[PDB]
Amino acid sequence: RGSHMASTHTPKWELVWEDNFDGAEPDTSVWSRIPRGKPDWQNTQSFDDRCYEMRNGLLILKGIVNDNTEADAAQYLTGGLWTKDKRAFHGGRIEVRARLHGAKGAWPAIWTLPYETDKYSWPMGGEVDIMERLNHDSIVYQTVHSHYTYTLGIENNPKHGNTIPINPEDFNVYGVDFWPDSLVFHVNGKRNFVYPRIETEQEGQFPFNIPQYLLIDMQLGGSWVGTVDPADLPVEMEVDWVRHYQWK
Repeated sequence: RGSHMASTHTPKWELVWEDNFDGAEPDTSVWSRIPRGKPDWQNTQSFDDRCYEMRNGLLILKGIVNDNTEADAAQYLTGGLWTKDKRAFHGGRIEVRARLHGAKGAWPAIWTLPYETDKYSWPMGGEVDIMERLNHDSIVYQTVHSHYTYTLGIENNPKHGNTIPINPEDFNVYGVDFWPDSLVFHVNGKRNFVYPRIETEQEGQFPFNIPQYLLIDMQLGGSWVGTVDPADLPVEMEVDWVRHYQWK
């Protein structure tokens, strides 16, 4: 350009955006607290300050026993942030570094949904689970959901999810790479599994190459994780950073 060339280089992973959770609070131009909703994951989501902490340059999202008598009160309250309406991810590599804590009924998640919420439905628009950790497991699930996996029921051809062990007491790096023909899931730089775009008679098998928003949120209870043991509360997940790369 201006002073030096088509800067011709071997393409590589380039850091295009990061959040190191440096401030007194989540950057309000990127993050919002997740509101209450009906699905098992969104049951507990709360604006309560007791669900959120910045500590030691770490983001802290907590699951706690609720003390609301009100007849329409969640038994448990969880903290979550999302980039909905604030930051879109256009494929590339999304990585989150986080430390988890065992608790019966806890299933903290890191995941993405279509950014364009007035343009895509669930599950036809797709869902990418970068991390789900159940209970006290020393493994995490990485998973995709779509029209194809969920509405048509085709979960195993190709395999829509896989588990991989973690260091459960340590920080681990949860990652997904978006390509035109495939998603590739990583924990600490180890490949978990590939979700391929296949030739198929049906539709909705690979809706993922669309702008994404990122959700990071504590979750308590549901049919998948099983019952909560309040004795294991309060519980936290600690987030060191989010990094977004592009191959260029």
